[PDB]
Amino acid sequence: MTDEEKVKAMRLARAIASDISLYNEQKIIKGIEQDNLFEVLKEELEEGRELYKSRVSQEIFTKMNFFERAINDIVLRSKAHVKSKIWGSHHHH
Repeated sequence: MTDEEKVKAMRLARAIASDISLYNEQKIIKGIEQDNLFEVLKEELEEGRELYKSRVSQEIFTKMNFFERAINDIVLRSKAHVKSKIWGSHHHH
């Protein structure tokens, strides 16, 4: 594995993860509200992982965890974002 292959793979993992966030916004809001985000995102996550797999080396896919790391980041950011907007929507004048 080269540093350049690792950079491209991390960039792809992050792009897939933010695609999932951007194009499923309403589903993600409800999933965070109902504590079933991974349930509601099941098909997107699996299709995203398969896309990632087709575009990186077997070595990167099996030994690195770039896809998992990128999904975890987007889930943490989404939880903070959605809870903050919900809080704001009933704490304003």
